[PDB]
Amino acid sequence: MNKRVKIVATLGPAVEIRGGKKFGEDGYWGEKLDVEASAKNIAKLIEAGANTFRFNFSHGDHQEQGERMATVKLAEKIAGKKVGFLLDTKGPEIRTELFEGEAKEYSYKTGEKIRVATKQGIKSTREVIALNVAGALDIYDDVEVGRQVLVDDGKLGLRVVAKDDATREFEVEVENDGIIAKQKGVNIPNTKIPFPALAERDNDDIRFGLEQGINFIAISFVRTAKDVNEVRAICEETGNGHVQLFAKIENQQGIDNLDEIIEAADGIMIARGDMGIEVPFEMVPVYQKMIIKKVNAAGKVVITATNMLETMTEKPRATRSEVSDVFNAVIDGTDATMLSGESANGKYPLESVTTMATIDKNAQALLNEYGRLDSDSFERNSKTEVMASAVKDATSSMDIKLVVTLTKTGHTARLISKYRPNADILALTFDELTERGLMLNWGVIPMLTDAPSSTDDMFEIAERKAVEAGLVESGDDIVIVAGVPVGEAVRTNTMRIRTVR
Amino acid sequence: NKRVKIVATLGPAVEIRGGKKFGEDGYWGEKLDVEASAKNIAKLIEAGANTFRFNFSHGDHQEQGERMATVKLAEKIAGKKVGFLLDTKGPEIRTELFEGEAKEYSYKTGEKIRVATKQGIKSTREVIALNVAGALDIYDDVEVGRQVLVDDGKLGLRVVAKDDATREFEVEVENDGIIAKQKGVNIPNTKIPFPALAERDNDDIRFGLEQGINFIAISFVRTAKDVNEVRAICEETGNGHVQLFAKIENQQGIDNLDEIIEAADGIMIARGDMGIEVPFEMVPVYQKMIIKKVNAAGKVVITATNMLETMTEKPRATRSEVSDVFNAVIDGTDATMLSGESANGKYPLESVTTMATIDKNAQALLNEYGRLDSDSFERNSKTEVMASAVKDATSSMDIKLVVTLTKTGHTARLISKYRPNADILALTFDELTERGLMLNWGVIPMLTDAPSSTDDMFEIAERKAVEAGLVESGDDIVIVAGVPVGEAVRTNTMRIRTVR
Amino acid sequence: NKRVKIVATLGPAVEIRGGKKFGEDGYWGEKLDVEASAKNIAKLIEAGANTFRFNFSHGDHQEQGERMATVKLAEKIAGKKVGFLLDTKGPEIRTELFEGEAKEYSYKTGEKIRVATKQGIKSTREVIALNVAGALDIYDDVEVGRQVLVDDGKLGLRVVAKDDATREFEVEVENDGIIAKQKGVNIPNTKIPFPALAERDNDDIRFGLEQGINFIAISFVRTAKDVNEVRAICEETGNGHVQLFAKIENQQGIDNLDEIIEAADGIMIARGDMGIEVPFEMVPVYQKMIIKKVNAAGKVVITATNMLETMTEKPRATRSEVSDVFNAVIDGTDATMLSGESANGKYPLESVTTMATIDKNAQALLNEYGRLDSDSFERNSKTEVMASAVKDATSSMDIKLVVTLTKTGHTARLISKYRPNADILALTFDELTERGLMLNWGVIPMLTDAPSSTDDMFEIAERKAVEAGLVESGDDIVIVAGVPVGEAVRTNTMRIRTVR
Amino acid sequence: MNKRVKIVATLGPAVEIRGGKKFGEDGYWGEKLDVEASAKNIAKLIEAGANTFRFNFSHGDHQEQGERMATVKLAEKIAGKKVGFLLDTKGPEIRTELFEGEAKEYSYKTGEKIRVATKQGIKSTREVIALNVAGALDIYDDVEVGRQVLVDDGKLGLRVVAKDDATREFEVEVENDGIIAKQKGVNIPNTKIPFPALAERDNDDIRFGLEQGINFIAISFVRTAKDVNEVRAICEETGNGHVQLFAKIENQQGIDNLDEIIEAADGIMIARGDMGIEVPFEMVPVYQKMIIKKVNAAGKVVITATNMLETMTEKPRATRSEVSDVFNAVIDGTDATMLSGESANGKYPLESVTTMATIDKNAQALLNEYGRLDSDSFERNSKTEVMASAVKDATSSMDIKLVVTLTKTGHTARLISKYRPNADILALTFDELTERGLMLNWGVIPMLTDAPSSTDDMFEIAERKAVEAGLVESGDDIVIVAGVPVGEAVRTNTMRIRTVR
Repeated sequence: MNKRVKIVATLGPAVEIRGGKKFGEDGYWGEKLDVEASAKNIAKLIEAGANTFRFNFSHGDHQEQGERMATVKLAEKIAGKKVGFLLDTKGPEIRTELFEGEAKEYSYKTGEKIRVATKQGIKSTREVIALNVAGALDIYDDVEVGRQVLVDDGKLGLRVVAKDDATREFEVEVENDGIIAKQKGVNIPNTKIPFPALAERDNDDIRFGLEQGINFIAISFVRTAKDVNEVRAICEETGNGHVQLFAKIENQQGIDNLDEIIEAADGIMIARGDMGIEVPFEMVPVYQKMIIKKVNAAGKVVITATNMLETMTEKPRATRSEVSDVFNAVIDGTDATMLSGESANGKYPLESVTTMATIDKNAQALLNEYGRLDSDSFERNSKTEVMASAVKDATSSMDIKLVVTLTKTGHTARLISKYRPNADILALTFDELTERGLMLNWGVIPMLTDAPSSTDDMFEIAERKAVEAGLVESGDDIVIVAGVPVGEAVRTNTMRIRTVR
Repeated sequence: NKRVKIVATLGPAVEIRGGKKFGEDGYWGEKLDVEASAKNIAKLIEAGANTFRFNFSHGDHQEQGERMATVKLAEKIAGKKVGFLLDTKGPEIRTELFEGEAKEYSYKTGEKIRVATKQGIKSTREVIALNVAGALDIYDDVEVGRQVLVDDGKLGLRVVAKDDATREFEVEVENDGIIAKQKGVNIPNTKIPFPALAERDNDDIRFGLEQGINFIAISFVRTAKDVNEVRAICEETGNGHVQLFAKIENQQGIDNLDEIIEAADGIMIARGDMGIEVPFEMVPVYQKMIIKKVNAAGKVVITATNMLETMTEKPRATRSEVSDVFNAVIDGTDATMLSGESANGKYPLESVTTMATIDKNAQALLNEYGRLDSDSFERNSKTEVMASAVKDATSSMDIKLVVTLTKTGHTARLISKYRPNADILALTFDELTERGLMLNWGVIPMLTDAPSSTDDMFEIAERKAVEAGLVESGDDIVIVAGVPVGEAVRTNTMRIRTVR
Repeated sequence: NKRVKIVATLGPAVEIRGGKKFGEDGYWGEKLDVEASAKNIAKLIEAGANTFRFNFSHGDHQEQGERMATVKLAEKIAGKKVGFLLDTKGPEIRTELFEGEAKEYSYKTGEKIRVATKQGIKSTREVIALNVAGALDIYDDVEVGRQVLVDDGKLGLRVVAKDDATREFEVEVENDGIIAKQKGVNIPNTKIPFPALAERDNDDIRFGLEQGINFIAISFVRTAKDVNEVRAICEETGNGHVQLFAKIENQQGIDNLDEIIEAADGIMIARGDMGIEVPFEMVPVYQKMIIKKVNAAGKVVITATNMLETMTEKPRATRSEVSDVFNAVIDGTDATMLSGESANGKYPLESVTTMATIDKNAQALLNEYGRLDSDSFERNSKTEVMASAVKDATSSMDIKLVVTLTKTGHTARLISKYRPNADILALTFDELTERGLMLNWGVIPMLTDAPSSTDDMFEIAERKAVEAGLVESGDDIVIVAGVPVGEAVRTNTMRIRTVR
Repeated sequence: MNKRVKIVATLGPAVEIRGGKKFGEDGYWGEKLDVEASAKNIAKLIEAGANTFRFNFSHGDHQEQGERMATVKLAEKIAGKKVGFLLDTKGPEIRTELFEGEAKEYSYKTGEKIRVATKQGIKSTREVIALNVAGALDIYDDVEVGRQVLVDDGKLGLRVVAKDDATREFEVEVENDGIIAKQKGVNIPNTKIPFPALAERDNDDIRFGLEQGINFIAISFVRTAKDVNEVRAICEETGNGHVQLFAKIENQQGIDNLDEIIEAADGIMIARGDMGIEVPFEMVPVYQKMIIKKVNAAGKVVITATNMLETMTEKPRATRSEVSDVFNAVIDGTDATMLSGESANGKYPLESVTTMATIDKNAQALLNEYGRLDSDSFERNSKTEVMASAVKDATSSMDIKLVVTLTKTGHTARLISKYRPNADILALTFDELTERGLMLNWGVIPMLTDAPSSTDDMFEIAERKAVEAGLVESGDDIVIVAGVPVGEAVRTNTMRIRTVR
């Protein structure tokens, strides 16, 4: 059984050795990164089922990210397996300012009335809370009375009862008991704070990633198609047109514009943590299911992310709720599941990938019976779409061990993936950009091949590579799909059902 | 293109003797004109006849041999090949001659008369004698309460008692009617043990095989044995290519239909005799059931007899006849047949043209009203998966044509069975396979050189389709085959090709 | 129980005059023997005739009136009620008498002759004159290239030129044939401005309404206005219960089918005239399409003319005719019709019996082969939900009978439209609603006293069904109604009951 | 919007007042339970959506248990809504024995070799752990080499490496660093230890509960139909045949015998806690989905229980994973969701019930598009199936506000509930036992009424009670379904679609 659901693992210090020291050891940050020893740790994550590594530019500097990318390239060589490289942008942020007198935090009681300062370069007082806004942006004009200001992952709520134009301050009433600590995340739901579509930090981070060599960009806090289009303009301008963009839907404006965002993007990353703060908690499961169904309808890639196996950061076993949550992401029809802190900063990065691989493989067995996505609903206009449907019907009607597609661009692999056939998909391609770019599509095993000289040669190569890969053995039935004639840019128009010899 | 195939029975109706047309006096006086007759037969081929039926029920071997030769010339004039089908005489019961050379007698309802079972004797007014094929004694096979029907079921005699001394049936005339000499007799629901293959029929088949035929229609099939005995002769004479259609005409054949379909290559629904042998209201029931069951087995079904009966004497068919041909197509028939309308009628060409027009009109309603259902077939096999995919492709896109390169014709029969909304061009490498596909629904058989590889095979499919005028630049076709094309393998490859 | 209804046309074939039968000498001189004629008509009722058609194309009001009176006696003898349907004459064109009192002339293909439009002149071999209804001048309504068809479409005349000086058409004979005096004329694809309702049809309808009828079949309906003018007379005279069947006989009626179906209560598919007025191969196409659309509208369709035509002179139908009646049932027709077979033939009782047998046998195949599909209807209202539920019960379980108590017949018509796999007993409170349901598919109309509560309604439904002999102890029935049944409300209640 | 998914809340000190002392107050346990004060707290749980309370008879003497039941009866009057009374049996257990010398516990290192004794009535030593087995069974022949012995809710693993026939001891190896304390739960996965059906005290506990008036029994650790049949025999012999039995599926043998258990029982409680210990963690979601489908197919009640909102035991909000877990149990097709520690011993018992109610109501809105149960799948060849299917089709085809049934036994209500119509089900019954017995059926609102005199009266009562309950108003469409005549135990045979006046 091959794992059809792809795993995105976030890389961090958890797998990194410095001067023989492991993360958390005293003096760890005082040593140079040990590249070959760290690469051996990352190869184990590849072997356990990580299909793509996420480089989170929210933390660290470019030199750390570049070294990490170099460590993965060595790990691919050690493991003898390739992975996708995904860049995650920092995006806009609002943080709690510093407190006067060096005070770490203040505890507040419901009904207590305090103020929120929009002026930048000011410290916070227990009475008045100061906001560090990205770009030192003035948000006073963009928050309406009745809005909510939430502090530290939505734990504390301040209702905006009044605005004082005299000091550009928010007059709020505490809604629930809690603590306001310094440098804490702030979210103001259902606001349209005018952070620019593409900030200079995000521009630097994307151009750096593009130069290092990446296959995917996950764009943080996408609110409209423009946030996707500004990034696409950079990929096309720099001659990186192959790079695929995943919009991170984390707030109500993003949900409101989901159809236009899906059209612009190559996929969606569902960020459940931030989405849970920005929208009513009971709607997250609704938005997750709806987003997965719509992205699959568009033949695009969806990643379910954040809070998947979070307890495995500190514990070797996940909770029943966490196992259920990952399992149900697969049944919902996700292409990929993601690990953040569990793989980047946790005590059990290898166990976290292994656990997610085990849940994903188990869930894939129920996809035939309990799977939510339904291929019959699709509109098959293009001949290529018609062929993908026939492949799906073959895998439904007969015991098909593998679907083999010869694809110069990967387009046919993506169309077959979209139908969720009851078989693994071997995508034979001729360049590394296409190979790595298919690493997050459901069920796709990308592999490099030699070019066929004829249609008969192509059928022979398809069976030979499947056997050499260990995917099938004599008596197994496979479906082979290709554009004929084979040399040219002929779209996939041929299907053959073959018994492996 | 007409997807439903037409079988036309040949007879004197199209033959020119000297310079005289059928029905002119002294016609039988004149010698047969081969070239003039072939020109007329060619007109039937252009009109849409796909196979000619040689009825060994009438005429002799010399007569059958001369007509088969005339069709071969007609193929050349027309420039289109047709199938050759032999229809056997098979088992019959006829009324005997009357003593004193009387022609016939009339009877009234309620009269008590007798039917003799003794063979080689003459009838009398009071005692009708039967000429049973093989001079069988049928006295122990007919029970009291059975019915004896004379002259195409017109006059009924109810068996009320049996007389062991004379071995006679005591009968009651059920209706006013006439019993004439040499008229057909039917005893429905009886198992008269006619041999599986009689010597006369064995003889006729061996003669037709010698002349060269593609199909045999076996009259009055009652069990698989009847089909299997003819299969043995075809195999022994090196004629394994011949396809056998069992003619279902009576209750015993209907009761053993599953075993007969398994033994045969197809079924000819003989509505004339079936309407006598079973209740008249059951004929539409058996026609629909047989067409469905034959299509389920992937074999050929012919709907035959009285399709455009009135066109034997009149230039236009009845509303009922048009409805009957049309509904045969809707039921899912591979082929419709003409007997007297083409064999000895006043309008043989008009009958083929009328049948072709109704058949072509009916094929346009198959998508919405068609009674066959391709989704009903088992889909856990490579073959069923490919055919289903091909049918799905023709439904989802506007595919004009399905093309196959087939050594044996299996891919063509497989696609035909699924009844795609497209013509099927079957490119084959021998004349035996080519004429053998002439009665398969939607199949246009064509001869070509075997291809050297899968790419060559794809190129030949597109080239022949364009050459035949079946498709043009920018048209989409589906090419289906068992690769490799030289080997004999299950259909396993499909390609949707945009004709450039 | 026969689900498909039979319309039998009454005529002299069942009527005995002073002990004489139709055709014998001085038959028309004798007064009609009412009791002897009523006994003959009662046998047609017992054989399965559900409605009698009185064709006002032939005879006078006195002959029609005495015939309608005779049926009332036949209902008493049979112990069974029947519907009364009036068929209008409508617009006609007939060839005129010839000079020298010649009866007819024979013509050959390619001959050139003329057709006069002037009214009140005799024909010559060279110049055919017409009797157009109302003495309408049709010269401006017929374009060159149109066809003039004579005698049930047997002889075709192509209009090749128009002479403005004599207002004559120059025509070319298209086929060998005869023009006889007083023969029907059809000019396909023309819009001759016959009134929407001619005075003669107004007189015939008002006469029938006075006598007491349940249905009117309106001849040659071209637009909804033809239906609405008849509806106005029915409402004006207090005969708003009377249901109108539009006869679709020509291209204009087919072109306006959707508006005609909305105006009428049903459609009579007049295959005879339709086969002349449209291409012969399209008649089956229009027949299936019309049956589907009328069923979709929840209205009644009658398939008419030439169903068992040969039974006019012969005691058995052809295989094609049996197939034709059988497939009308499979297409989804509510009713089949007999014209000359029952009105003027030698075998009126046999024709009704043969049609009943075919119809009964065909209904057993509706589940597997029926073209109508109740799943196609939209299901967003209570009435559609209840009918779909009744149908599902008859599909899922072995339901013998659906029983409704209905003031207006709405629940019966709704269930009939869904074609359940069960007979429908419709218990109603008045003879007009009862007779008005006699052409709906599967409905057995019966009179009953209105119930005093829902519990009383349920016991009456079971008690009448058991006493009618429709179901027996342990059979399951479905009871459907608009509770409370005394009011005219939407079908809203269903019960599955095991009969005691 | 009426909550269709039912909530079972476990009773505990968290809502209980003792001598004016709230839980976690010094001298709390010394005080008597306060009936009136506690009833006011429990009433709030009822208003928030609790449909049944779960009682455990092991904590406190019967006098006190009687008091606790009296409080809930008082709370019903206060909230103005009736609730079901569920008793949870202790069931058979293995517990670690006392240690010699009063040692409370010992700690062990991975790879240590110790022993597990099978002899009964003896003390543990550090190197020889003794067991207290229900029924005083000898388990030596029931546990093969290679089996695992788990101590304290699966926290410490002991692998059986060998067996000693002279002492009848298991030689085991410590799998992970941990503690073995006295009186701790022991699990031996994939074994068929033939435990008695009930704990020694369960027979007395059940008999007391039946005297007090309970509607449901949840039978712990059911492995065969035999375990359900023993409890049924107690119910029938005391004249309490109305009591519904829920089998708790906690182990592999229970899953293997699921068909026979569902047949013997009135429902299944999926005990995810014990199941998580006894079967591989990744299979729990598989078994949860299969159990929900099979119980629904049998027209019986399923309860999904354990760790639904566990973090709300100590924190005011649930994790994203917990919200997802509760939501997906509804989509899977569960009749009810259950709270244990969250309502029994937690800091936020009321908030736990409100949060579960919010998630369940939100999830029921997605059942039409994403629900995994498939009513079309059911056999449709009987009158009862035909009628239920017609009601479901009516609610699918039309805007049906309510399905109303008048039922003597509750059969029509359980039949409609099984089909999961897109409407609430108002079940009018004639006795309190039938009314309380329907409290856990999906979407059923049980209500008391007088028997009708005729079919027309039954139709009038159905509409009038619905209007009175405030469930519908004039112009709303309702479906009325019943077995006429409703005075008898007849099969559902009548349906009417009625516009409310």
